[PDB]
Amino acid sequence: EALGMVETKGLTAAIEAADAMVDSANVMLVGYEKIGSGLVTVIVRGDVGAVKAATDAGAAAARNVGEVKAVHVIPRPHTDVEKILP
Amino acid sequence: EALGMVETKGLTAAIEAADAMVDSANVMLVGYEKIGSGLVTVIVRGDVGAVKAATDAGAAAARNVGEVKAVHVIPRPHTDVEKILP
Amino acid sequence: EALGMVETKGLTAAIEAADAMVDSANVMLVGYEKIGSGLVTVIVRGDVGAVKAATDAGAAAARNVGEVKAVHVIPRPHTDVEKILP
Amino acid sequence: EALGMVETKGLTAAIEAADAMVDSANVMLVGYEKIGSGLVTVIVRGDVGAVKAATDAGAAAARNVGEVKAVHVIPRPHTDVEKILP
Amino acid sequence: EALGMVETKGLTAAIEAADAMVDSANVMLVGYEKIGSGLVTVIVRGDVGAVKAATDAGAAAARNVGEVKAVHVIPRPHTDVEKILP
Amino acid sequence: EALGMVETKGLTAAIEAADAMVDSANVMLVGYEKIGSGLVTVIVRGDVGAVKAATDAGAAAARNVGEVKAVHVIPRPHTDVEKILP
Repeated sequence: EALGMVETKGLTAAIEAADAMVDSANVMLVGYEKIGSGLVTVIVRGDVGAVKAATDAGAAAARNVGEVKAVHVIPRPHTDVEKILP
Repeated sequence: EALGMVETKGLTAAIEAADAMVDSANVMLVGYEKIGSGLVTVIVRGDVGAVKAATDAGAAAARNVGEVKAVHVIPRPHTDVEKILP
Repeated sequence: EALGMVETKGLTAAIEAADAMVDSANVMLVGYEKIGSGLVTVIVRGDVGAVKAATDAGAAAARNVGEVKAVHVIPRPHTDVEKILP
Repeated sequence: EALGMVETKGLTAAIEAADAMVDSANVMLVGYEKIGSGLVTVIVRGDVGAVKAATDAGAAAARNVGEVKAVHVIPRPHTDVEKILP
Repeated sequence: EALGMVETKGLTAAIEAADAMVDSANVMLVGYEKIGSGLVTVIVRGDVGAVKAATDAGAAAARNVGEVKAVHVIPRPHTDVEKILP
Repeated sequence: EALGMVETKGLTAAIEAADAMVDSANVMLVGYEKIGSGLVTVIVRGDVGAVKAATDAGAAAARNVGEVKAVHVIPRPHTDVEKILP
């Protein structure tokens, strides 16, 4: 099941993008990851359609609050990637 | 209950925002987070009114001391958001 | 009791603040906190008069060494803020 | 065996690179390394042909998400270097 | 018990400063501290005259190799400052 | 014995420096250090000639992959300096 990622500079922008991503026809919040330098990545999992819609809504929400750095969907992620997710 | 956040660049400004918010209204200080690049977010919970007054006061007190980067209120935060809060 | 904070760019200016502050007066050096972007916050506790004199003395001294980003005293922080302080 | 590294600005680009790499060939995902200013290095091991396939796949995928900082393959790292690798 | 500090951006410049300061009557190398962001402070202890000379020589040598951010001596450090040294 | 360091901005350029260094001369790779802001130091030990050959070769290989921030040799490091090396 697909993975939506929204990365911001700023935690308030990340919390808002998360809030905005989980209403959703089945996407749950996995968590966020800090890599230092003010950069926060929020990660959701769900079916590709709601995930695509959810990550778009996250980026638009976060953009109101802060700086959005990356927006991305991985529709069919490999098993091995799991081991690098929060 | 509602969620409030004030994100500052600087820890001194954040501690002032925190102290100003809890004296301004019936909110509870949930905690603060650091994400690097000098970014510190303080987070409060309470009803939507008290969180709105608390953030405005916390922003205003922080601005007297340091840089405020974001002020935001989530009036009805989704259950999944509990996951990623201090 | 009272809270004093001198925030500097770089560790050398923070060591200088700390030394000036604990020399100053009857106050306890708690330590310092890193928040990224080279910022270091020095934290002391003591009676309000000493913490006032000490943060004055710390800021003055740090300024001779490098950049002082913030200086603040909170005479009587709220109990919930105490929970989040270093 | 060979060593493959793709280095990106940000975690969202690094996760894309990582997914693309393990998906594209018979390589083992080691993990990733944070080094500050937002830079993340993804590291993979496998035979030289697959590592060349995977680092190519990884870097082209990541360019669509964010900035790629380095792309490199070491067919046969020295023993002393094996010692210091993730 | 005087304290010499040289703060560099970059570890090579710091190692070079350390090696140039200790060649010196009695000044001993205390250690170095990283605060993130590329910033390293080298700290020496010894008598005031030899520490002033050591830190001037260390800053000169470090500037040959990298960027020097602060240079400072505290002639008579308070005993509580030891708490925040590496 | 002599001391060689190459400091890169980027982990990928540092691994390349380390590999090129030990394939260049009779050096031991002591290890690498991270200090934030993308800066990685690779350190080698050996007689002065080899350490000079190695750092030149490590620098030259890293530059084909990323930025080199510093290249330095200490031919006769003070014994005090061994305490701060990895």
